[PDB]
Amino acid sequence: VNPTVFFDIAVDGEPLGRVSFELFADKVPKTAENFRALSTGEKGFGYKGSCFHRIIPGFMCQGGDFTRHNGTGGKSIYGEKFEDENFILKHTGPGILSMANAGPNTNGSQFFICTAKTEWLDGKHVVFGKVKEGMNIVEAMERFGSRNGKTSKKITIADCGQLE
Repeated sequence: VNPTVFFDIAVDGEPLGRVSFELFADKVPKTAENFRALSTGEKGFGYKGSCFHRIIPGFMCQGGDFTRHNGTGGKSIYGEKFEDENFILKHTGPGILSMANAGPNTNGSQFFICTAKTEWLDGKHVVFGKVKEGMNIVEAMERFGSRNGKTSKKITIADCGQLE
């Protein structure tokens, strides 16, 4: 019943590969549905064509700012930022998919993919999914990050949508 979504990643416009995610709608339905709808584009806006603007090797890849492309933008499907749904799921290791935010109850569209265990984020960011296939593609993306997060090549979501 949990939905599956995919990203087709490109690097300076050249195809890299596909990452797919299980979204934990059984656990965090409002948060999963936001990410699912933004990935299909069915509200008229979403992730297609956006970039991963902040990548820190050994930590995480952050994206989802489809508005301002730099970490200052993005919006949810709900017409305003929305609440932290629950913190049932924890940041256990690589592949965890979690919401970026600007403090309590400020979820929009920005998310990150962990490339390590990041337990110090438990209770601050809502975990809502995990990489299902293509963790190797996230590992390839990670190599274009840097210590302060600036990417050395443009990492883009060339296409995205819902599988199955």
